[PDB]
Amino acid sequence: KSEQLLRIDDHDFSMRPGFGGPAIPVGVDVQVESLDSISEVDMDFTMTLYLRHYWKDERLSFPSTNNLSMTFDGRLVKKIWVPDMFFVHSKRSFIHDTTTDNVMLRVQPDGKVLYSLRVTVTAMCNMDFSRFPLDTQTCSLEIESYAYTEDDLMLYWKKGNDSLKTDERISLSQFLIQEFHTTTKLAFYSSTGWYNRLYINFTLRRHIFFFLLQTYFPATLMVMLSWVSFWIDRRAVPARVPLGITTVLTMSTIITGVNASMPRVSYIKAVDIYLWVSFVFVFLSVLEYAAVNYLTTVQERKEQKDTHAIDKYSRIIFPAAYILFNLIYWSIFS
Amino acid sequence: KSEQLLRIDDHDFSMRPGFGGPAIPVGVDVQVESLDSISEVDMDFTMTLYLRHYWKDERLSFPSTNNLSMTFDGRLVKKIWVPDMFFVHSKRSFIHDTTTDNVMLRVQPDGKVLYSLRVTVTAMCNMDFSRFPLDTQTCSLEIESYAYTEDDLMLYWKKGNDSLKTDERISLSQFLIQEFHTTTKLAFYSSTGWYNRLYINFTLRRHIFFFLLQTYFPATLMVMLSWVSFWIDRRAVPARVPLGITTVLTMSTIITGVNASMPRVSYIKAVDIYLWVSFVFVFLSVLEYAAVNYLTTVQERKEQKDTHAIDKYSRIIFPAAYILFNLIYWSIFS
Amino acid sequence: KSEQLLRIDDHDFSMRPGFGGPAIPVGVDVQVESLDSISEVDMDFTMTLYLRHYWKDERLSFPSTNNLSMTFDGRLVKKIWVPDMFFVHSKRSFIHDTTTDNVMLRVQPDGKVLYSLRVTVTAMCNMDFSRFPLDTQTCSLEIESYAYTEDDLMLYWKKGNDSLKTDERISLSQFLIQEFHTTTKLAFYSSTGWYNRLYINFTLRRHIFFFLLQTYFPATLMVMLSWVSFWIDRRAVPARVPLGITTVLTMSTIITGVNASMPRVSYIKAVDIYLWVSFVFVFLSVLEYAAVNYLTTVQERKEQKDTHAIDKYSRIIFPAAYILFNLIYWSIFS
Amino acid sequence: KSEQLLRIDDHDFSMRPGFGGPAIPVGVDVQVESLDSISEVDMDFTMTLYLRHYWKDERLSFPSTNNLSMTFDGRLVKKIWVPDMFFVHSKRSFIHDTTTDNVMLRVQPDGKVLYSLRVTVTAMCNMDFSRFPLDTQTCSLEIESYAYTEDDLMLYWKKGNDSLKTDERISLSQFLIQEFHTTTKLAFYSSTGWYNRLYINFTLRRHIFFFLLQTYFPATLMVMLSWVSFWIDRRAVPARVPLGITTVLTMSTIITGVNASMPRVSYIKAVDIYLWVSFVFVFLSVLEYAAVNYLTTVQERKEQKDTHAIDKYSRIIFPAAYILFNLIYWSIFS
Amino acid sequence: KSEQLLRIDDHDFSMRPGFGGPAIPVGVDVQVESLDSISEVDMDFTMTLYLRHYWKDERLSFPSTNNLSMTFDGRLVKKIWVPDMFFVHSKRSFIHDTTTDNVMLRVQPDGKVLYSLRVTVTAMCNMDFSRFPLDTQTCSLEIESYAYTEDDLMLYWKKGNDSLKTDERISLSQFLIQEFHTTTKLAFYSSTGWYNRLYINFTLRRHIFFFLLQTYFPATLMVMLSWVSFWIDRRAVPARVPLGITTVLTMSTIITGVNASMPRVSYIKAVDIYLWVSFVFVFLSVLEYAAVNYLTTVQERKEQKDTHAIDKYSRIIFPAAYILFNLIYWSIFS
Ligand SMILES: *[C@@H]1O[C@H](CO)[C@@H](O)[C@H](O)[C@H]1NC(C)=O
Ligand SMILES: *[C@@H]1O[C@H](CO)[C@@H](O)[C@H](O)[C@H]1NC(C)=O
Ligand SMILES: *[C@@H]1O[C@H](CO)[C@@H](O)[C@H](O)[C@H]1NC(C)=O
Ligand SMILES: *[C@@H]1O[C@H](CO)[C@@H](O)[C@H](O)[C@H]1NC(C)=O
Ligand SMILES: *[C@@H]1O[C@H](CO)[C@@H](O)[C@H](O)[C@H]1NC(C)=O
Ligand SMILES: CCCCCCCC
Ligand SMILES: CCCCCCCC
Ligand SMILES: CCCCCCCC
Ligand SMILES: CCCCCCCC
Ligand SMILES: CCCCCCCC
Ligand SMILES: CCCCCCCC
Ligand SMILES: CCCCCCCC
Ligand SMILES: CCCCCCCC
Ligand SMILES: CCCCCCCC
Ligand SMILES: CCCCCCCC
Ligand SMILES: CCCCCCCC
Ligand SMILES: CCCCCCCC
Ligand SMILES: CCCCCCCC
Ligand SMILES: CCCCCCCC
Ligand SMILES: CCCCCCCC
Ligand SMILES: CCCCCCCC
Ligand SMILES: CCCCCCCC
Ligand SMILES: CCCCCCCC
Ligand SMILES: CCCCCCCC
Ligand SMILES: CCCCCCCC
Ligand SMILES: NCc1cc(=O)[nH]o1
Ligand SMILES: NCc1cc(=O)[nH]o1
Ligand SMILES: NCc1cc(=O)[nH]o1
Ligand SMILES: NCc1cc(=O)[nH]o1
Ligand SMILES: NCc1cc(=O)[nH]o1
Ligand SMILES: CCCCCC
Ligand SMILES: CCCCCC
Ligand SMILES: CCCCCC
Ligand SMILES: CCCCCC
Ligand SMILES: CCCCCC
Repeated sequence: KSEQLLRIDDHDFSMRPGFGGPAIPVGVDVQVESLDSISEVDMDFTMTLYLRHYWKDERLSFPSTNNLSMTFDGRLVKKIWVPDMFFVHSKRSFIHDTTTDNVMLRVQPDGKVLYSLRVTVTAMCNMDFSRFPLDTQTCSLEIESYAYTEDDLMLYWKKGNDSLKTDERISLSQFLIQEFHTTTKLAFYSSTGWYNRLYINFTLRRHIFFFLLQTYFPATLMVMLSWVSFWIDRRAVPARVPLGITTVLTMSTIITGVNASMPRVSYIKAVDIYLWVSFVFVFLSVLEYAAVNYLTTVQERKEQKDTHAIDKYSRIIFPAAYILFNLIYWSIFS
Repeated sequence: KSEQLLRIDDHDFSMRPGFGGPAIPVGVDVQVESLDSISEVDMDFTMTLYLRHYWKDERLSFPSTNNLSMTFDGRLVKKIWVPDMFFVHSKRSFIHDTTTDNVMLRVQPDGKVLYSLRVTVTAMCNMDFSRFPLDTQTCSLEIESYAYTEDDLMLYWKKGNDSLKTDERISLSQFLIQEFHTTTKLAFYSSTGWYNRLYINFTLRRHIFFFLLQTYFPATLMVMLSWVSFWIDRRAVPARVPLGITTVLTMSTIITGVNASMPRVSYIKAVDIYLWVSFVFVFLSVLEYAAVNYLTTVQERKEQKDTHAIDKYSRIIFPAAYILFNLIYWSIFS
Repeated sequence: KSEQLLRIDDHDFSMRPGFGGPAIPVGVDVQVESLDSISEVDMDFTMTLYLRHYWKDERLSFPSTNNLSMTFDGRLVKKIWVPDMFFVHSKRSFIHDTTTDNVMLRVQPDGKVLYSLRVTVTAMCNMDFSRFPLDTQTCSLEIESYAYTEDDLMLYWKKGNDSLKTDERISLSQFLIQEFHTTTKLAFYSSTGWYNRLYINFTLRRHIFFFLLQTYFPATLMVMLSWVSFWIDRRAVPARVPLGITTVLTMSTIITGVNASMPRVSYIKAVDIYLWVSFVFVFLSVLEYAAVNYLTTVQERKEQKDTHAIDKYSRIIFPAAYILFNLIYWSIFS
Repeated sequence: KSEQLLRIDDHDFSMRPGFGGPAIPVGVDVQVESLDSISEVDMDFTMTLYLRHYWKDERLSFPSTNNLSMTFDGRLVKKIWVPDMFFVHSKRSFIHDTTTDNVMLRVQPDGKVLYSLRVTVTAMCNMDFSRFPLDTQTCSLEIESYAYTEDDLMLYWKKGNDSLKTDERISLSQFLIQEFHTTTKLAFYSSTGWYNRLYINFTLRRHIFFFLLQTYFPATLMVMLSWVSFWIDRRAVPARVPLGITTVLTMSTIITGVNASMPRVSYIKAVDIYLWVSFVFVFLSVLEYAAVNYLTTVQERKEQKDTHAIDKYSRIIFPAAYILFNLIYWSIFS
Repeated sequence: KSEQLLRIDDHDFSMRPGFGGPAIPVGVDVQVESLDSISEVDMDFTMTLYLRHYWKDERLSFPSTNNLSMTFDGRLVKKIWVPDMFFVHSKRSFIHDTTTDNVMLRVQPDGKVLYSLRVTVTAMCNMDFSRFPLDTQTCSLEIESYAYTEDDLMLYWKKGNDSLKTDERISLSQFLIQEFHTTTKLAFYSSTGWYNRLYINFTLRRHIFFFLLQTYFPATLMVMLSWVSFWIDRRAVPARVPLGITTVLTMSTIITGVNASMPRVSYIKAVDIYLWVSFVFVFLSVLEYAAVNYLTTVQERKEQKDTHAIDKYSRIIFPAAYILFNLIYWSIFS
């Protein structure tokens, strides 16, 4: 019997190998299969990957005439001792079990053990949307032992930076993924001790042109369209008056639609400043003609008892101010 | 064997230590890892944390030549006696189990036991939105024993206020978190007895300027824009008439969008009063010109058979009334 | 050992106490902790509560020198016999298990047993929205034994109406809860027999003023605003014409927003009648001026080859009809 | 002991009764408790019901002096042999387990067995929305044995059509349920053999008047309102021009709202044809006046160098065409 | 006993048949039952199917006088050795278990075994929406062994292309399914070795006419309606001015509604180009009349101190440019 060549009943597998002595080293390899989703409101991402472990245990040695290793499944895991890695700062995770548990075990004749499993994990990631939609985000995934400190278990990447592999077809619907690399660091708990921690890092970016076309183009078009009133005859009140209020209504509807399209992040972003500055420009364009009309009526009544200079100066002042605002805005936000 | 140094089979672990005598004291430490989400419609929040227990049991003592403690996992938990803390007023909760159960056990040679586990819990919190968006909310998390009254188990914070730790990077997308502290209180059940309860408290706040810019600015702009009609010549009926109805339409669309953006809380809030008062002002601005036009037509027909005084008085009355309303409103709602 | 004082191995716990004889009485107490949510589309509600059982079993008696009772947990439940209550007309439910099963057992020396557990349940409730938003709903929760008929198990409230307790801070975001009381009734199954059933009843109400302000106010304002056209000079066609169509557009947008705000209940409610009657009034106000203008043009052309009487009669007829409709509507719907 | 009167250890319950001989007949009864929900996008429905089984097994006979039957629970199910019915074409299902498994067993002294359980199941149903909202749907639920063909197990309704019962208060929020009946049929699998299958059928209908009032009324009102322009003086260009474009805008907003209100079924339905035909009529009403105005201007310029006939003919042609379209449409779609 | 004819206790079922020798061949058959849903944001699909396995094991042979095979359930699976197939690139999956596990076993007297189970699986699929709504997508489902390489287990389709069957009533609400076929390929893992993989492929298509009618028709209608202004008298400023701004508002609302209706794919698609080109045309139509009016006013003022040529040329230039754009667009996008 396979479980009789291995002396399962003769050893206490509730304790780590080398109990009471130096720490046992464990090597780790990771292969990333896919990135499933990302949430901007809850600030988390989902990943599916393969996790592998490497260690040696003399209690699992068996006599053999050659180097043929045996293979087992998740049923033997509950009997032998195995590491207890967990994902730090994770929200939820599970191990796939169809059509059975995705667990394998390979034992060398001298006692070397390979332990692999397939897992999906959701982890948190703090994001800053102040520079939206020109922002860039960085995320990380962390692995650590739960029960054993550095004095009992030593955790490291088995092959350095070569221990990380990624699928050729990994992609996201609305982000660009790049710059995968791994690092290590020591963690401290005030009541427990010191622990080793591993990291996997990557970066995300957006598509700029889509957001530009969807947001900045209509606002600029409406602002430029509001300047048309400066060239219409001032005597045509029933034509000059409705144009401004209709432009205001159009801008308000555009802003409402843009707000409805974006995720519910409740603080000021870069796009809001541009939109509301455009709204203020459209607002001032309406008061200009009211002032002009009042002055014309007062002059006519006084006379009773040619282009106005305000239009002539507005035709020059408004585009220059808009260009200056655009220059400052695009110099600040790169 | 580790489970033979501990006399597992020689003791009845179905009863608490010191059964039939004084209550056994248990100490508790908590470390908060993250706040996951918050719901304003269901009135609850989600938290992930570490929970630790401290107690002594002579039945778990083992002989040793030094102070080296043993370490175990969740498999030994089902055999020995452990406390039964639960979260009061919680909706749902679970213990993480990837890649295995996040449970540890450390036993001192003299019988002192440390028991720790990692858990995510969702708890209810009553909220009042009468002062939205200038409201402030307070939340609490409660811990209590389920089966043992104060005559059998005594629960306390092990190190007073030093028993609570929070992560350095805890944050929320739309709230500001502050003022973490712990308290204690006694609870009474009419059919069961008295129990000790522990509390963890914190406060939440919003970003005022975002809501101000998104809501109060356009309404004030539209109200000020409606006053322009008071300065246009009364003889230009086809210019005076459409302006009011278009302003009414714009205000209605703005109110509809604002209502669609907010969560579905079905009672009156502070913002609604401001919005509907602005709507009423815009409404009255339309009836003013109708009265003026009717009076002018009646006068002209009588004569057949200069600014009107109503406009002159409106130009002064409307802004003063709006300023008085703003002063009263901002004095009441701080 | 505790499980040896109780003769667990000497008795067949697969059969109820007093098997083959009279029915065994069981008492029930309930404490309501919170109401979690309510769905108007799926017609269900969620509740969390404590459930307690009382019965006597001589097979669990143990010798003792005093009245000290023993305490156990969910592990002993799988060995002894326990009642099998279930929730009738429920959709889903579960028992909390963090950090362990929320189950307790207390056994008196003479054999009296107390059995308590904590559970969350979702139950259906038929609702009628014909009188929305002035409707009132009544809901109930039902408890019954699954396997044992009244000839084998007798179920009753232990202390009558005093067996129901409710939390002091139970509340809902959009409803008012009142009138908790309990009743009993007998149930019949054609293929199984008769069963006892228990009931918990309560009532729900809404906030009227919020819905009034959000719906009835703008429609009335628009209807009153449409009457302004009756006082404008009939010769100002470019002013009379756009007002009606703009009012129609505003009313249509308001109705669309109100429909989008309400839940998807696909049959006629009270508010829809009011909204569409207002729409019909606004519609007729437009045809009135078309008739007036056609008559004026015909008269002028005939003459070629002062207020119109229609306006004079409309100024009186329209408000009277609207007031009559309001009186009838508010007399029918209380 | 109850489990010793039944010779559990003396029989191999891994094989069906009468193994190697004729098929064993099994009777089935069903009682429907409620219909929980229905999805028009995923095309499925949810149901909760009671399922009962009837068969005889001599291996479960016990000696008794009378006809008193014994009662058991789900614990005995794992030892004795039971049928293996499953729901064909189902997406997900589960058995209720609060406060324990909803399973009962009753065994007669001669070996007759009754087996009942409570289950919730979600099943698919193909739907056709071409005639929306005047469509009618039919759904079915299927029961079949998984492992045993007709040569080993014979499945039938125990009492014919009397085996189906429905709750008195079953209802849906947006559908009308009627015509419950049962049928039987034989199923064939190319690689396994023949199987018996049972069916439960019902029909669903909608509320016509709600959809009529919400959709067809405003479109007809707008189409009739667009005809007003035919009676206004052609010389009033600033009154004739805006009316058409404002009607077009109103119709577009109504269509957008109606599309937003309906579920996301991505193919043409009956309502879309009506809406777009109305839109085309409103579109043509605008080109009519443009042609009239161009002809009038050309005539005036020629003369420089009374109602137009087009209006006179349009006043007759447009309503007749609309009535003909309505007659054809309502004759085709019943 | 059935489990005593099979020598369960006499064999070590932790190792594959023929351990230490040549690979054991396993045959696979699949029957597709239904396609449940498809997500365009998460890029995945859900499928329900039957999975069957074929292999021979001499350790399960039993003596029999005829060719009668025995039948078992999921309880025997935990004792005998079974293959360990899993779904590659899957997100989540489960095995149905109502009213019991959907697992069957049939063993021939000579040791041939049939193993079948029912499973639902969700798998990822990369999609490209650049040609929306004229895009075409291809999807695949993959099956592979987890623990055994090609040197230990050989996987193949049992009957070639005849091993795949599909239900007669499989359909989707918004897609057309076609072209089911199977393929095979070898997979390599750098740290584990080589594996055999199986594929199931199919194609999806959309309904073109629905999207055409919903999107392209109103934009073309609005563009054609904007050309009407070229035929109105230039002296009617209060009629020429509002038409353009109202058309702009209508186009903006249509674009906002279309964007709200589509799924949140954040990059440029084919429809957006058409919509924004139409918007630009409508925008230029407004500047044309502003230029014409300014020139007319300048000429009149100069004279103080007939159709304009711009209109005559625009009437020809605008439709020709629109037709050229349509030809190029529909030649590029087929
Ligand atoms: C791994 O490679 C990355 C590439 O950016 C580098 O930053 C990092 O320092 C490397 N780490 C090690 C341990 O070599
Ligand atoms: C803990 O500190 C908080 C800080 O606000 C204080 O309110 C509270 O009383 C302290 N509790 C104890 C037990 O010292
Ligand atoms: C309990 O009190 C309620 C209060 O409304 C009453 O209606 C009911 O009849 C009472 N029931 C009993 C059993 O006393
Ligand atoms: C059951 O009754 C229904 C009622 O419509 C009928 O159609 C059906 O044929 C009946 N079936 C049997 C088996 O009697
Ligand atoms: C199966 O049939 C498909 C039909 O398209 C074909 O492409 C494929 O090559 C065939 N495969 C085999 C193994 O015959
Ligand atoms: C791809 C379109 C880019 C448009 C940019 C507009 C910036 C104002
Ligand atoms: C944080 C600065 C915001 C400024 C917004 C100005 C809008 C007119
Ligand atoms: C609100 C517009 C008033 C314009 C007055 C201008 C006085 C110079
Ligand atoms: C913002 C333009 C102001 C122009 C003022 C001109 C005064 C003669
Ligand atoms: C950061 C913008 C604040 C705007 C406040 C407006 C109050 C009416
Ligand atoms: C609770 C007072 C609400 C007052 C609203 C007034 C709206 C005009
Ligand atoms: C509805 C407006 C009527 C105005 C009448 C004014 C009489 C002084
Ligand atoms: C609200 C302004 C009223 C002004 C009335 C003036 C009467 C001469
Ligand atoms: C609290 C505001 C009530 C408004 C009622 C309006 C009824 C037409
Ligand atoms: C059930 C009667 C509905 C009447 C609606 C009338 C809308 C004009
Ligand atoms: C559609 C309006 C027609 C008005 C005709 C009135 C004839 C008295
Ligand atoms: C609904 C008002 C009708 C008025 C008719 C007056 C006829 C002289
Ligand atoms: C209950 C209102 C029915 C309205 C039908 C309108 C059909 C055009
Ligand atoms: C399937 C025929 C659709 C016709 C739609 C016509 C819209 C003007
Ligand atoms: C686009 C409208 C043109 C009208 C021309 C009519 C020529 C008879
Ligand atoms: C659709 C109405 C056309 C009317 C044409 C009349 C030509 C004299
Ligand atoms: C079935 C209606 C097709 C409409 C196509 C319109 C293309 C501009
Ligand atoms: C990728 C080319 C997009 C061009 C869009 C032009 C919109 C006017
Ligand atoms: C913004 C429109 C200006 C038009 C000027 C035309 C000069 C030839
Ligand atoms: C896009 C049309 C331009 C027409 C220019 C005509 C100059 C005489
Ligand atoms: N390193 C994991 C861990 C367990 C614990 O109690 N504190 O940290
Ligand atoms: N203290 C927890 C608890 C259990 C119970 O039955 N009542 O309260
Ligand atoms: N009283 C519960 C029950 C079980 C059953 O089969 N019918 O009703
Ligand atoms: N009748 C159920 C079933 C099982 C199987 O493998 N094929 O169909
Ligand atoms: N072939 C499945 C698998 C397991 C593993 O560790 N790598 O790939
Ligand atoms: C906003 C422009 C006002 C001009 C006053 C001279
Ligand atoms: C609402 C203003 C009315 C003025 C009447 C004199
Ligand atoms: C709807 C009012 C019409 C009046 C006809 C005299
Ligand atoms: C659409 C109506 C056009 C009329 C041309 C004579
Ligand atoms: C956009 C058209 C402008 C014409 C200038 C001559």
